[PDB]
Amino acid sequence: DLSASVPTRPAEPERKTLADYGGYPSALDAVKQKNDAAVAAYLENAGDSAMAENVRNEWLKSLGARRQWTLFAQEYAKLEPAGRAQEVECYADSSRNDYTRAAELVKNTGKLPSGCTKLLEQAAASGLLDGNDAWRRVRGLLAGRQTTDARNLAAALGSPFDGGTQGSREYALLNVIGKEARKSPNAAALLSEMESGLSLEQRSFAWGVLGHYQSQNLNVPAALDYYGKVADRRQLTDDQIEWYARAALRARRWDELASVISHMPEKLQKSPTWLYWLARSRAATGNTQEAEKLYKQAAATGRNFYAVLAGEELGRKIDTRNNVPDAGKNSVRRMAEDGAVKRALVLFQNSQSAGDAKMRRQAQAEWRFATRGFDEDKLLTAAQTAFDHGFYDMAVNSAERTDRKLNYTLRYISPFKDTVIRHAQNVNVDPAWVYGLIRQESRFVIGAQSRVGAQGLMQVMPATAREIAGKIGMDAAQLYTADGNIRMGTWYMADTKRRLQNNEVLATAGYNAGPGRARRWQADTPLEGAVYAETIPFSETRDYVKKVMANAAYYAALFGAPHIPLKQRMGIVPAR
Ligand SMILES: CC(=O)N[C@@H]1[C@@H](O)[C@H](O[C@@H]2O[C@H](CO)[C@@H](O)[C@H](O)[C@H]2NC(C)=O)[C@@H](CO)O[C@H]1O
Repeated sequence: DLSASVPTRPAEPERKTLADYGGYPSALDAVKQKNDAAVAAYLENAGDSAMAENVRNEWLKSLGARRQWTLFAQEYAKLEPAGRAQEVECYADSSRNDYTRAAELVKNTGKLPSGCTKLLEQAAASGLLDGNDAWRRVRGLLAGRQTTDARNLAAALGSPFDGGTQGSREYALLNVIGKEARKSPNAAALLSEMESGLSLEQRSFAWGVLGHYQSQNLNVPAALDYYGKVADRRQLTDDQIEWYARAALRARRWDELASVISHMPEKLQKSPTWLYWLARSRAATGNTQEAEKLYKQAAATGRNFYAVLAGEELGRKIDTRNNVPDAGKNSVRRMAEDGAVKRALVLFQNSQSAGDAKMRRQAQAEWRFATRGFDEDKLLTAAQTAFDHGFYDMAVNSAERTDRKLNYTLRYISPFKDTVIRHAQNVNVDPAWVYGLIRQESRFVIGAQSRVGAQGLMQVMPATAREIAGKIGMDAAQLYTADGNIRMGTWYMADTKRRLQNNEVLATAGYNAGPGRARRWQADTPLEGAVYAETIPFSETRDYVKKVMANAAYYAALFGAPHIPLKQRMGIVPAR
């Protein structure tokens, strides 16, 4: 059974929730304006809410930047630890001269928030950083065009870019590893020329930069040539070493793939991606028992693309039967009386009645806040509460967070079947695939709006909507209605597929990145579908295709169509 236990945090009246929200954007503005008195006034009588936690975190980032440490410590003491932002924890630890977090943070080779960047610079200056990892970060920052941060870290390490020592040499290497320099037809030739005067670490990193650029440009032979010159693979950034694995994968070099994976950080080796591909490599080289152990490990990672593929190699088909009962209705009712859950529901229902999309986004924040500490039974109760109130994305948000207790009908909800199934049938596309795409694009939020203006359940861009409307006799603004949105998106799935050799994997990539890109990523030979997906150069699209296709496998199982293994759904991507 599922436990009937629900939280009973103090509830506030709707009026109070709405009054607090009325002041929430101004409180964030007051942080930006450094109006500390106004922020304090907003927080003074605030409920214990995500609104308060969000304002307090943003305030603390500003207080830490401005070195107002007494006010910082006072307010930091009011945040729950699971609620403290990364940059706020870094400012707090810096204020106590505590550099414990540095050992892990320095392994990041990309841009970090200012508080965390400064924590690492302070650790460096006190000799508290691993030298190998510190200089790897300096190199990473140079390659990612974060030159100021690179410069400041090198200085803190005691070897500044103008000091004639290590720092100056790493900076000079920009003639090879720069953003544009790495693309030069002469980059490899220039690196080969200056190589004798470079350290083992600088040479390894620099070939990794060149290999990465080729690999992401899908010049696999050149990528493997340059990556083959990396003598110390642990010097590579995470993105560089994954792109070495991707090149070996694309070339079907199973032994080289297995070798590269074994040099990855443990965190990357234990990812579903590299558990599964190492398993495939062991299988391809006749190591059946090692393959099986790895497939089991990948299948244990839950509800995702590579876990399903790994299960299939083990003879396990997807199974969407729930392994827990429905939550009891009294518990579903009483969950909505918890003060933090209620607050989220108040903001959600008022966002609907009032047509306030910003309010709806804060309602999502209240939901995540309210459910943050929940055990699996409370998550599944709360998922049904959210579904009943029409808060569909939060129903999925809570249901998908479990590990052991699995409710697939709440993980893979299918509202709007009286519209989506018909539109999908009308252009002859698989409705499980459409649902899989909607779940990834909008999580069934009908008015969803991306950072760049993609709109609605299927996240069609306005420029694309205008083009589609011109082809199928619609008006462009029907993009912003549910029924028009589903008609546009399903038609565009079918049209994009028609334009990409009728292949569903290519179509999924083309829907997100444009068909011209999807076609650019094909090879001159056929590719296994999962190999095309894993070697997509755009990180967002690569993630997107795997999620949409895993989603589609789960929906197909709930919908009861004849069984299609995910491996079969991925199939073979044709040669260009
Ligand atoms: C669903 C949606 O709107 N998707 C957008 C993409 O398909 C869009 O790609 C661009 O779309 C146009 C229509 O096919 C093309 O004229 C344009 O060439 C195409 N880009 C190509 C082909 O490379 C991408 C961004 O380009 O964003 C999606 O959200």
